Amino acid sequence: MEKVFYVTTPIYYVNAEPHLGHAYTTVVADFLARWHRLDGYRTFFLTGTDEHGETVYRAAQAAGEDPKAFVDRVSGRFKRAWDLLGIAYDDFIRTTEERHKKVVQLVLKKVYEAGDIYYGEYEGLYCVSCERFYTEKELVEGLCPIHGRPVERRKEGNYFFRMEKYRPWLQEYIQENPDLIRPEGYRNEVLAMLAEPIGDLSISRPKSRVPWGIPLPWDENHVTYVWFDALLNYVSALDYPEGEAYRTFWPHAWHLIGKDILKPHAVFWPTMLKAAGIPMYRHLNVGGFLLGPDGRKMSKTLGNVVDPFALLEKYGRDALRYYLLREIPYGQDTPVSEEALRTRYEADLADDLGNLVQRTRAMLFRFAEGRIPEPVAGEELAEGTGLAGRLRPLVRELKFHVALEEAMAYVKALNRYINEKKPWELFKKEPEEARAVLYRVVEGLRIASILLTPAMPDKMAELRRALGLKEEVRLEEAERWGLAEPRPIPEEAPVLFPKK
Ligand SMILES: [Zn+2]
Repeated sequence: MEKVFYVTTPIYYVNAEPHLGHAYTTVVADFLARWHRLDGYRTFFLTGTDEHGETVYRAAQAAGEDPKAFVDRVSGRFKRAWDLLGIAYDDFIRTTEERHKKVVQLVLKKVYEAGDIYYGEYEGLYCVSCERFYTEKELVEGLCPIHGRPVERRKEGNYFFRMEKYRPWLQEYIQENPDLIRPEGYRNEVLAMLAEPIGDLSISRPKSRVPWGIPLPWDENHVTYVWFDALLNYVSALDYPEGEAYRTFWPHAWHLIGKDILKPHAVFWPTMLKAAGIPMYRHLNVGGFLLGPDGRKMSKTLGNVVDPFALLEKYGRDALRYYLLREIPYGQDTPVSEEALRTRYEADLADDLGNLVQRTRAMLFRFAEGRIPEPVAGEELAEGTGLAGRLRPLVRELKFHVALEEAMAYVKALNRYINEKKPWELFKKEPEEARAVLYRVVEGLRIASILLTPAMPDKMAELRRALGLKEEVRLEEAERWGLAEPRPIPEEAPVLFPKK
């Protein structure tokens, strides 16, 4: 009905080792879900894993394992990583789930009965040890990328989807809906792909070739290959046809992806929705690469690999999240490093927030008898209550670094304030104007803490604790001045961001 928010992350290849890229996307998606939930939105945040295929199939066989047991296991790697990263999703869809198979075959049967699926031949370079086709680029020019041996021209029997049939509609749709593909740069990219034929989409492979996957409803000897399987997780987790979740959130779909999978989401996916009679999504929000310190693509060979779990282990979940959301402008290729995380940590977190909280707590005991002073007026500091209104569009328009930059500037402004008023210098003259200054610092800290909660849930809740404030919050509470209550602060509180 009213305010509704829905965000998804791609579903990751189940046998892929969770990395910085996976981590980044899921962290951003989570900031968005957390932000809107705080803003009174009915929210649905979905993530998951891509569990089918033959390469995954072979991997399970090597260890003498049943494919289903092997995926129940290696899919836990992403689940553990999201726990570690403090990701609060609403659902984790796995492509082996029955509710997923039912939607896949349901939509395939729809498109099939409409006449958009036909049987033909797929010829081309092929590897018999891989049992998979490749292109000039794919095969390491001259041989197989995985087996390192010459490829062989071959034809295979497959079922196709009349994708080219929907290009003119897609093209005009994106032209008419300029904000569909978010960072503009990627919109033009896509619009260029649509200027030229996109061809038809091969959607299956013989089960004798790929036994692991969802079978075609009209031909059980054929398995759904990639596209109509993984792509349908966005509607399948919502129980697509009759589920109320579908009626509720789909109209607001926000897909978060890396540019690496831009064609499947910006070209394939949309034609599929059209053909299935399912509304289009609202926004495709495309992220760029997180380059190594050298500013070059992260590659082991290159030696510029930044592990998010080592950084996480060393500086905490909240610190890694803030840096990621603060250091990178979504959509832009940006180099990451531990030293950059470190300096942001010591400065933004350890110094700007942690220290002011501890020195303000110390000054409370000394000059206000260890309790929040009676509420006063914010004066110069009152403008912080209009930040929630400034950050909303920034956030919704994918400007997380700028949003965090403005909230943290208010915090810098808070330090500036106390250091400028000098509450210790004020106690001698007027201890009232000494307490008023301190109350303005507390209230301002309360407000800023709410703003930073979606990026650092636990620590901001803890900060609230260290000052004796209401722990659980809402964004609206940050729009009114004077809500910090003059009660006693805890006699003891650890250091928010400990020295690393
Ligand atoms: Zn091969």
